[PDB]
Amino acid sequence: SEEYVDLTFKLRGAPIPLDNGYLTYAALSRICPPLHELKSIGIHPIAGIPTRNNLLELTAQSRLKIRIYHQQIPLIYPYLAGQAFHIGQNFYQLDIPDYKPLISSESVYSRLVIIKGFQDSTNFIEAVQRQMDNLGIQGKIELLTRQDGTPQRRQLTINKEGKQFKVRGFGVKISELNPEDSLTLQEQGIGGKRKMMCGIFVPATRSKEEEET
RNA sequence: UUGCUCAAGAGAAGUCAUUUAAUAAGGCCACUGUUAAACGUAGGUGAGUCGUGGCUUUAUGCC
Repeated sequence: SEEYVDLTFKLRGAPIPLDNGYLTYAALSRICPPLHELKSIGIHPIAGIPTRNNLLELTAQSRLKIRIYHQQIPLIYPYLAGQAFHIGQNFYQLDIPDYKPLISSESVYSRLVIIKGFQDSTNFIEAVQRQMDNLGIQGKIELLTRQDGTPQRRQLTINKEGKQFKVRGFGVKISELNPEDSLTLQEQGIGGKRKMMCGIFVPATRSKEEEET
């Protein structure tokens, strides 16, 4: 539980696209070299009130949250404490960070998970189950659905070099974990693209938040 | 030159021989340094798009 920490920063600035994974990751790596080589690090989605043009308006509860092992914080704290970064032509500022624990919950949820070479929902469930066994985890797999009930896919736009690649993923909800296995899931996660702002798992209330709108 | 003129109280000697201020005594018997306290201000919850390329052994990860 407390053996892993979620670094939270009060984030303020211009409104941000809702598929801003690579943008914020690249900006952070620009203002933090060691972030580009760490392994067990991941970033929580940035909350807020969205807009009509697929952009998110940052609010008071909007904050940049980073999942990290407690034995690697001193490699990231110098480059982010009070620091500011630019996403394109927009200015973003981070305050003094605060530490939040990894709490267990009965059910978990992930906004976007991607595993290479899996586009259909059924094989995605099978692959998430395979990674699920690889971690010694027990639970049941469900996919978050749209208003239509269709499983909801989310897309990440990595704008590497001149080109840009498309990676599509699903929202995965897993329940009945038992708190120890729940903590293992939130800390490991599924998908691997945790630096890419996808694989972090969260308690199940945010799943309802995303399913309402 | 003065009721004066001159004028030694002088020579010599143990204050000595001997003695316990001693014999006996509790400064004792009873006591909580106790009952209470953050190294600590604190500023809170909201999200949508469709089908994959450069590295890596399929898988799976990095961009």
